[PDB]
Order: sequence, then C-alpha cells, then structure tokens
Amino acid sequence: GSSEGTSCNSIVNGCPNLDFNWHMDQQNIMQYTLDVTSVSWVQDNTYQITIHVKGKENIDLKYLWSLKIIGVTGPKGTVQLYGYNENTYLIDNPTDFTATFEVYATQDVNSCQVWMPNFQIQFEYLQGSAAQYASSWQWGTTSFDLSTGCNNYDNQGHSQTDFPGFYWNIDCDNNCG
Ligand code: NA
Ligand code: NA
Ligand code: NA
Ligand code: NA
Ligand code: NA
Ligand code: NA
Repeated sequence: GSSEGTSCNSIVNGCPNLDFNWHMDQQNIMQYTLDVTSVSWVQDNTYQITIHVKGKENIDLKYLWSLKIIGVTGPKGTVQLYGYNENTYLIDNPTDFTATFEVYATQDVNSCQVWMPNFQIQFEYLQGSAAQYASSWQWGTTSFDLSTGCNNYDNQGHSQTDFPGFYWNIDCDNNCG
C-alpha cells in the first residue's frame, strides 16, 4: 500500500555560524560539507531525507573501501553506501554524493519544527583492495567518522561536530503557524 509524501518547503541549517572546519582540521581530515536537500514526511514521525555531501578536493572512487551512515535514528540504524563486503555500490564519488534514507525526527525546535536526529558518516579509504593506491593519497586521515549536529561546540564558536544539524516542519505541514 502506497502513500502520498508531504514535502517540506523550509529546511533550515540550525547553526550556520559555527566553525565546522576546525573539527576536521584538528584531525587532519580533509574538509567536507553536508546539506539536507529534501525532506518528505512519510507518516508517524518518519521523514525521508536526502543529503548531499561534498569534499573540498575530488577523491577518486578507487581510494574508497567503505562508506556508511551510522547512528541513524530511523527504521535502519545503518545505511550502507559503499562496500565490497556488503555488495553495496550506491555512490560513485566519495567527495560528491547523495543519499536518501528515513529518520525519526521528534525533538522540537519549537511547536512547528523538529530537529533531524544526528548521525555519522564513516569513511574508510585505503583499506582492503584500495590500499594499493596509498602512494598517491594526499588528503590526510584515511579512516574517520564525520558527525552532524548543532549541540556540541567549544567556547570559541568551533563545532565538535563536522556538519550542521538541520530542522524542518513537523509532518511537513508548511502552514504550521
Ligand atoms: Na507535498
Ligand atoms: Na527526501
Ligand atoms: Na544499508
Ligand atoms: Na532546540
Ligand atoms: Na523554541
Ligand atoms: Na578555552
């Protein structure tokens, strides 16, 4: 049985004035960005969201061993994006990719809007058969997790996450308020 999605009009970066770059720089991780490009209410407090992740420089797919979204509060806690072990090949560029998955978004920003539940993206470069390309690797730390959120920052405006948190309208009711 199918249902009509309800698209959210306003998807808000909840903390655009934090310095996220610092947290990747401190770990010698190349800078990445994340945007939430669409949100649709499915039913209950479940939303289908699409993310777009970009790296500062282009890293060829050959360097990648695995990529997965972890720590997801949703129907699936893990969303495999790439991995030989898991026969999963759902992205072609670890430095410019999209993913669509479901989350349960329940923590209120206000009476009309809820926060995205935060998650991490686990990158493994140069492992397994990708280790053969080590000599041309030039982008710093090779295995790392990048986290989302607006709730973890130092006393000088640096985030201790790598990507902003986001919020949107409850049930994607664009007429709330
Ligand atoms: Na709609
Ligand atoms: Na979506
Ligand atoms: Na998966
Ligand atoms: Na809040
Ligand atoms: Na409020
Ligand atoms: Na201090």
